Amino acid sequence: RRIATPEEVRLPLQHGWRREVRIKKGSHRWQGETWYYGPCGKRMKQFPEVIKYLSRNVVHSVRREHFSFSPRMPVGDFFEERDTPEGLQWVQLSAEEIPSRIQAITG
Amino acid sequence: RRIATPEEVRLPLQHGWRREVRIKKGSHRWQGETWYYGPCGKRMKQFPEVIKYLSRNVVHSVRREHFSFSPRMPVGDFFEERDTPEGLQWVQLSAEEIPSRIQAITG
DNA sequence: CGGAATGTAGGC
DNA sequence: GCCTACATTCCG
Repeated sequence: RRIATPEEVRLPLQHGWRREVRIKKGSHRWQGETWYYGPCGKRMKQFPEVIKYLSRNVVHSVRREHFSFSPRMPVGDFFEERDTPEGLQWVQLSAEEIPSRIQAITG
Repeated sequence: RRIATPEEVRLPLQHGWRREVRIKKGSHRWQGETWYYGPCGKRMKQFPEVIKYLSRNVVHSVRREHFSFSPRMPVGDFFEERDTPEGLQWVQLSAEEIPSRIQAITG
């Protein structure tokens, strides 16, 4: 439909949801995946899982239009898998780091 | 072998971990449980899972004494299970509601 | 205790 | 439908 705005994507975060973007190297390139945690703690990685979640709980403030799985949407916490001699290692990115990482997964 | 400070239990939150306290109606009474998320997104509910995770991952600033499974330690995000005629909703507590939930599960 | 066996859920 | 990855159970 219409692309969701930062503000709409921040809405479920005021009603007990968490949003994360997680970046790592695959086949050719670096890619991002978006995770959501529902207020009960359930991890969801696919849009239709959120649709199934929303229809199983009471329809209030939070609707499908507030959800984006786009790793380019700078809302929530960002993390990246860095390969090192000590092993694969996840680090949370600073606000200042996020823009370079979104540029690197656009396309 | 000695009590961990709030400052120390907040430290892994500055290194890509998350702590949550979740308060549900149990068998008899209201009880809380503590979850940690490792920087990789792994959910851990028991202290021996954390020690096992620390032993198989790069040993940076975060060490075993920075961790508490106490639902009466006000560090991280708090959620409670609120049952109504509309159904079981989980809701995130404000900073202002937290001290009264902790009192209610002290005891 | 640290790993293997088995169960489960969601991904493809 | 099976497969992969995670959660839980089981073992000496």
